[PDB]
Amino acid sequence: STGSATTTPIDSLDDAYITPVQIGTPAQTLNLDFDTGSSDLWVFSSETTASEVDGQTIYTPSKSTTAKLLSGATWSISYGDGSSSSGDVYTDTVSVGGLTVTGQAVESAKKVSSSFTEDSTIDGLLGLAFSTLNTVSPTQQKTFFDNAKASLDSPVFTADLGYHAPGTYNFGFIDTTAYTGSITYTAVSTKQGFWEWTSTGYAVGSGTFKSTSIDGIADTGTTLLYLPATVVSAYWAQVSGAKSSSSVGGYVFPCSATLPSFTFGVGSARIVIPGDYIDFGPISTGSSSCFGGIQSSAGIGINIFGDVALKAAFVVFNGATTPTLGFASK
Ligand SMILES: NCc1ccc(C(F)(F)F)cc1
Repeated sequence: STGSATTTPIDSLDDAYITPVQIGTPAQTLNLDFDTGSSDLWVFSSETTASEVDGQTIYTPSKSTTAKLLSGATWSISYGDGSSSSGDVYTDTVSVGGLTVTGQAVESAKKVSSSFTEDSTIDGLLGLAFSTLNTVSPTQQKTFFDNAKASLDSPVFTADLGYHAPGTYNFGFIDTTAYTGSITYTAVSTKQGFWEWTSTGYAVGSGTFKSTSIDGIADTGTTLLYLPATVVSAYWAQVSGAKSSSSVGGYVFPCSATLPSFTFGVGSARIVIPGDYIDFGPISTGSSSCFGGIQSSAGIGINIFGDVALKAAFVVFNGATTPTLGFASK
């Protein structure tokens, strides 16, 4: 079997992407943030503290004839940006783009942090990292991908994120019309539960490519590109007037500047991020200082190839017994 679903940026900056997901019987459609950096499927629900809900579509388990309460199970997650949520757990039928899994753990939020409340366009997250990171206690639960794997034509999913435009998540097949040239595959380490891989280096603009190993994760749930301080300094040094601002919390640049492209290595292949992708617009309404899409990972502790990088490529998440990541230009 296969599935295919359109994913859409939530705003004009591509801060995040939402994908419609059908939950329950009859279907309740929620728009979820597909996150290859976490492993919980959680949703706003009828159980969420009413004051913490501000426009989200809620899942109502009592209206689903296939919903079952998972007795005594709870969940609690904290994300790298300080966001968090927690609640209880149902199992229910979940379908993405025609691909249906029965008995999927659907984590119902009782409490959400304010950053989720204020994001009225995101109804929940669908985690696509490895199941070892799932937070359900006392019995850990499997991701949607893990539950679907045996039914898929091929144990893969692909991310084709658009720049200021819709894109596609496909499950179970590789659309050979969606990319150019060939797919370069690279090894994945699952030791921390992430889609973790090693980039072979980088270049700024038309500068010389620097061969150097950058260990990082492929994370559709993170907006920006977080790289070592040395690399980020080399990039922003080429932007007249750019500087690191403590009050803003990262590199900012004069909005009138043209940004250079950023190249990262996948084995011997090169993926080029156009400079326009790195512009995240004015830091506040009306400001002539703009926020940069490449930032230092020094405070984060891990390098993150977020949407800025992934949307420049066609990305294959190969969940074979030895997992790999594939990148192609598009
Ligand atoms: N990386 C997971 C994640 C995704 C979205 C959000 C936000 F922005 F919706 F709060 C927080 C954390």
